[PDB]
Amino acid sequence: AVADKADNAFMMICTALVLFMTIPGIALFYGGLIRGKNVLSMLTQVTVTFALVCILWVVYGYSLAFGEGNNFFGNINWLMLKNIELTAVMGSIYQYIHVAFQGSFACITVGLIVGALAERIRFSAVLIFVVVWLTLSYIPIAHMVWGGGLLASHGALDFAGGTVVHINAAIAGLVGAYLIGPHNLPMVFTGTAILYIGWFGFNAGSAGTANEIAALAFVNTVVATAAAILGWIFGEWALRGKPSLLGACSGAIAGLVGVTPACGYIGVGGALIIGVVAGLAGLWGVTMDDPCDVFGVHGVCGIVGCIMTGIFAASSLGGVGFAEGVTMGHQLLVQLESIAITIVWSGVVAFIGYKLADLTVGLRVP
Amino acid sequence: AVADKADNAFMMICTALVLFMTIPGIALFYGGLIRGKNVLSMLTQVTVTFALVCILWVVYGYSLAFGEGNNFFGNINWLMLKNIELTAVMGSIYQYIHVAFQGSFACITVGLIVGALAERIRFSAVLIFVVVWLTLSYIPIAHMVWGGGLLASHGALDFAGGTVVHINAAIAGLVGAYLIGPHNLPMVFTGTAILYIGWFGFNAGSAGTANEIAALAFVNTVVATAAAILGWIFGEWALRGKPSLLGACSGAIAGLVGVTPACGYIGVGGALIIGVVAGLAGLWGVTMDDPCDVFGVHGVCGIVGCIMTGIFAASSLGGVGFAEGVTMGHQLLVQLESIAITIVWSGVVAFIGYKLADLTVGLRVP
Amino acid sequence: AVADKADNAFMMICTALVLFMTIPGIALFYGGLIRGKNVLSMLTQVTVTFALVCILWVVYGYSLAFGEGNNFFGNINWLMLKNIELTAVMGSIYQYIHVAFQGSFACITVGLIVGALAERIRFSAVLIFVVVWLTLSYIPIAHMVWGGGLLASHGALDFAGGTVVHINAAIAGLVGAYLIGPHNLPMVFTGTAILYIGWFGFNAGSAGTANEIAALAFVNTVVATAAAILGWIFGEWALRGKPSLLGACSGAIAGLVGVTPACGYIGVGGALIIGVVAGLAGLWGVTMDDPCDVFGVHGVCGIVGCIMTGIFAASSLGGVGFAEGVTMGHQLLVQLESIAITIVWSGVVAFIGYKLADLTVGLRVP
Repeated sequence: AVADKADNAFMMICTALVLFMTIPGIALFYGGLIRGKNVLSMLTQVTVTFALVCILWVVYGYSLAFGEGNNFFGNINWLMLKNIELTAVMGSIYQYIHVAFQGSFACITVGLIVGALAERIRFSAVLIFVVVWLTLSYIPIAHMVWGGGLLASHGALDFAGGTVVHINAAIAGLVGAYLIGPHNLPMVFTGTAILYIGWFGFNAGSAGTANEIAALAFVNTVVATAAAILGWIFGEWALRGKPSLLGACSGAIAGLVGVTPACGYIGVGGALIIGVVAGLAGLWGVTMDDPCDVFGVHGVCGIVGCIMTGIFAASSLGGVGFAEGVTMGHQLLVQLESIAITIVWSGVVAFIGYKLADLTVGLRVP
Repeated sequence: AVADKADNAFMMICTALVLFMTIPGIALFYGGLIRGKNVLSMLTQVTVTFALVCILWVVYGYSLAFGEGNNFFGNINWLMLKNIELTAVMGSIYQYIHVAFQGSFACITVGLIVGALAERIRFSAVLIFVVVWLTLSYIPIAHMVWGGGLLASHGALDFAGGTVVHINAAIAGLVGAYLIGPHNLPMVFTGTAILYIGWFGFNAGSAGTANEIAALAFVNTVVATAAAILGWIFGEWALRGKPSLLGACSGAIAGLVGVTPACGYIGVGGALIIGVVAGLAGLWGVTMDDPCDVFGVHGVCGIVGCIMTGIFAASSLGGVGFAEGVTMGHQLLVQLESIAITIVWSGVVAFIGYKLADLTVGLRVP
Repeated sequence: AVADKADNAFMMICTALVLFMTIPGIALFYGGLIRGKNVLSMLTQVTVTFALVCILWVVYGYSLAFGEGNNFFGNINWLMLKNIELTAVMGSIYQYIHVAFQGSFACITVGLIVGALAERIRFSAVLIFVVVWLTLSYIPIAHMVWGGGLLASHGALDFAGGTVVHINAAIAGLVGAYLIGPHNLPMVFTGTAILYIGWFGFNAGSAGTANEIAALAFVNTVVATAAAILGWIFGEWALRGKPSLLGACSGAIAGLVGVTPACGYIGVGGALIIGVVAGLAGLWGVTMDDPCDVFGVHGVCGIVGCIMTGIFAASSLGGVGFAEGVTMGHQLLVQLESIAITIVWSGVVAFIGYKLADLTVGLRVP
């Protein structure tokens, strides 16, 4: 295996783009949603847990997520990237770029949880939760889906992390909101816009190469986001009598989340439909407690996107086609099972992480 | 034709960069220029018409702009990108990337109009105008210049859209301001800075490849922007006795607009001269009604850049050279004719789009 | 020598990223640190001196920095990029891209000085200082380190500009603060986040190619930044009893500065250690007059990073290995000598630039 420098270049820039999604995208997103007096402490928690994730990732996280082991975790042979030759190749890129790309996914997933709950949670408590949860939820689920583990080995389809990122974080957020118990819309908009732009590295980069699947993922991201903005805004216009900015921004996130598992597997007709459905699903979600509506958008649209990936991957619907020997009904069942496993896995581990913080330092911010 | 993955990578990142120019660049630019109480509604209109453009682009816009047809429009054989193989190659990149790149140009052009006028226009009215105007002005002009139509076939020079983007939008904006009848400078600056960075994807990406013409376009963008900042600020310092931030930011946009048609055709000596002249032209423009000075900068500097492309493309002036058999005088005439056609075409269609909104929903915001 | 289009693409995007660091990164960083009433004038000075640097760079700066001459400066054979064929290749990229990449380093270095002092300095005075200082400090030091001059020829290690950018600017800033005599933390955070993302083009781009050294520089940037955030925040938590946002952001800059000279030469274990030490060094620095703590972070962490590059480059410590015939003790001595030369060179020239402004227009803002 030799590294292709074009893919190297692509994947380094895509990594910078996914890092951009956390620092400052999600921070500004939540920054505009929470009360003014809580913004500074939230930005600090997002910055510091971000740093924590990057360090834990390189120390053991990448090895346990991406090393070969069992169905659930990898190994500890790549501690501090030991035994990874600088010139080692993973896919068509230097493995070091693969480390950085996959790490940036860990970052945004944790950022999604921490930004939503930072307002409510004690600082030392969130550090404890991130350690437990990254280690016991993010790493194994990443392994199961993208490290050749359980879900992958059953053919689960999840191009860029409807399960690993979105449902995983949504449930952890809901569990936290439950245990624990917009001031600036131009900032919300700015954070959303940065998330949007970053999400091209997230979705297109998940191809691992600057090929036609990256191209397809890129075009589907544009399409599903636009469709979800319009779906949300129409639903809002039909219901409230007027569109709002928060609605437009929420619609955009909804489409982005919806298309995340699907983007490299579906055609543009499917991205449009997933977009519309995700935007309206998101609107339904937030209408029907959910901290900064993390689940209403990431959770509901994550589930919707994962299921619809099992439909719209079909050749007959413009997608790339199911794997050899797989029917739509079989794929749908695998998508459903993948979503169920992710919900229970993340829920149990988040519960454990939050309880441990609470038993040691106390959860609620003094 | 085989896709080069280096060009694939380059052009996907350049597309993300041009998308960045609208979401959030132009939105923050206008956001800082208009009254505080109008900002939210403007951001909503920019976000939603952006979404609309992306959807119309993939549904029929790309096909009608880039399909082969006549001198004025393409065809409807690529509706929803039907009959475009995923592995289809356009130039040296996957055609799907070409769709996304060209679409992002449609977005920023509409963003330039909608951001300037959102404050004044009814929401449903702007949706109507965007449909009419994208379909009947943007698409045909894109076709004429970049889809092998009228202007291209006469050898018009317009590397990145002095006519298609800048003059097109400026006139539509002026027509709207006429029919219809800075609060936050750090936001203006931030929007300008984002437009600047995005504009590297806009200008250098227009080469379609990461070659020496992309390199040249990139260097000319840096140079013409810097020269226009200094030209504007000196003119302002000579006139008002002091430079201002809005002046510096306007100077930057002026240079960027000026160099847009020229950047891949001229040498750095020419970029410097175009820069200075565009900055001083911009300053003159805004000095001598023009909504958020859209025309004073995009219109005047667009015309100036298009004309000066017909001079500075000459080999003798450091440019790449006129096409075979073309003299400077002949090229100048083609540039002038291209500008005239674009002004009248955009003006008539914007008038039609605004009148239709006004006859159906009413133009002015209740 | 033929240009590799993958490296072309990479290096054009990296240049856009470094430009992003100034426009708007450092401007927003300082914008949030200085009093509200000084922000507009500071943003104007950053924008205009940025433009000035870009123009001086293309006119003579690139030629005098990167042309072949003596140990201290290049030549004037590339005035306005004359005698540089468009298809000329430097390393594995078109030389025009090398011009733009190196120019963007000049920009951020000047931005670091001007942003810190703009509040205090007369506008015409800063223009004078930038001309003198770019020409007589930045250019020769760039030449000595990266243009085959004195420091390079003695084997100084400085991957991305611990000396050329960070120490150079810190000293110029200290000299200015001496001669001359946070309002918005979400803005500080946003500027820091943009600096962070841009810094991937800065560090990884300094490889000049999308190879395994770019990959290594990229991963070390993530690691050293995260380690420095944690180092600073722990030191702050140990001292003040609580972490702060300004602390977290300062920690990030500290790590980024620290790893700058080292990132392409060290392993991830070394990046972690440099990170921690840089964060704690930065915290010590700002604790023990220093305009917007430019030296406390850029100066102290620059020195720390340059020294630690002479340790952590060793094969035995996970680095790439010292050059043939070089021991750790010899390398350390060269690092120390490089830092001393840079401090004295920049100090003397900044003194001269500030005195000349002061004798002609007066330094202090009326």
